[PDB]
Amino acid sequence: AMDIQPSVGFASRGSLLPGKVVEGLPVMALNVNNVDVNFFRVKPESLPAFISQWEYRNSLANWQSDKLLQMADLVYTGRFDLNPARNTREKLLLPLGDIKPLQQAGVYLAVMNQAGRYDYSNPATLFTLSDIGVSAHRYHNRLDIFTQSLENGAAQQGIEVSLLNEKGQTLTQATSDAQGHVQLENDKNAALLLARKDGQTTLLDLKL
Repeated sequence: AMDIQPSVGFASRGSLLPGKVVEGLPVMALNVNNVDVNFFRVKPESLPAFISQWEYRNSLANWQSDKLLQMADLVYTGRFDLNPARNTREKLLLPLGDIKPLQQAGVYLAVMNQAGRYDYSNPATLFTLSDIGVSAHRYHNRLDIFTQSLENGAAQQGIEVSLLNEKGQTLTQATSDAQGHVQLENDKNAALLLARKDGQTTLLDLKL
């Protein structure tokens, strides 16, 4: 790979940890002056099936498919001007603050339209907009979970935490208490947590 090939892609293929619109969406650009991107919101009712499928398909760059996309709704399409320095790879942030649908909580997919002679490294990425922070650790025969507000870090009560296997099947569920705690059994097939409250949703990969 000694040739200077024009290339563009998301800096990463996706992360379940919530972020904010103000953070932007990072792209790696080398001698590319634009990126055409479709944004989708994953349908809440299909989220366990989507995230389960995103987990065993994210092994490669082009993890998007028509079957995966039917579990989401297109919310915005736009062309973003990029001006990286000649022959220098740059990390550029796509601004998200003026895309009205991203004012809403959700699990979003961003997919680049791969038209032209450009090389596409990571054409799809996943990002979550949510105020729910979920963290967990095994402790003997239990899985100890903490649910909080990401704005101020405070423990939050009443957050429904569902334990999912790698297939997206719900193994069990419980709601956080006054101290932001959920204690579940340690299941052989525990793979994901899905935490929900008042339209906010955050997932956690227990295998990471």
